[PDB]
Amino acid sequence: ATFGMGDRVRKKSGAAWQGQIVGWYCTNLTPEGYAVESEAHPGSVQIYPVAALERIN
Amino acid sequence: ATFGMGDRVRKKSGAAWQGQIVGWYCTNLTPEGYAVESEAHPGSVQIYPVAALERIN
Amino acid sequence: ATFGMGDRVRKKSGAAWQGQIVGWYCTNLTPEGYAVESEAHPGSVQIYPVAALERIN
Amino acid sequence: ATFGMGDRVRKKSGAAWQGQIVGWYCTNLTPEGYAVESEAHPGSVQIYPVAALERIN
Repeated sequence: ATFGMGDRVRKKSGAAWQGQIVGWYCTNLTPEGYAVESEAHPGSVQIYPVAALERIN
Repeated sequence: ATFGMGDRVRKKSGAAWQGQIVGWYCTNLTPEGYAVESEAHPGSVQIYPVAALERIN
Repeated sequence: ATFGMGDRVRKKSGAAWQGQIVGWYCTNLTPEGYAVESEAHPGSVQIYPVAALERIN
Repeated sequence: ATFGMGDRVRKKSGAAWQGQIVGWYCTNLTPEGYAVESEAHPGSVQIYPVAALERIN
């Protein structure tokens, strides 16, 4: 896995999103995906493919 | 309609979300729903029933 | 507008989705977007840019 | 965990959703959540709290 639980990540491009890794998913379309809880909006989680995300400090 | 385009709203409870009304939807489950663009995460939009949202200054 | 309320649409590519137009949204990232209620999963709605969708019979 | 990868589940109420468990997430709001890939709409995944889902054959 590219990321681990608790890593701070953001969307690289397009629609913005930033916060902590809180889970994972795997489909044929998205064989490595992550759930990210917004640091701005507690409790709201969105899922993205790994290629859409980057780790930040 | 309870809200109009550009109103600043937030989720009342549970998962947080805050930003501008940017659209509308209507289903039998949700006969009055709104699309809200996050003010923290430009470009990210989430849809909610009217009962889940409140207008703020 | 490309689509109207009640049009049957689908995602063109990638993640699948199919059902009726039930609303609209507009942001700078997505100046023409639509809400689509799944015909398979009543009550579940997802929003997409117009370029991601096609009308079907 | 209540569910495992590959279990067939559905939403119990409200907005419908049905398909296979494809991942997991954990937040304070949702300490046990699951990602479910629709069986009707390949590639589309939605996340829900465990209490919202039930396993089916």
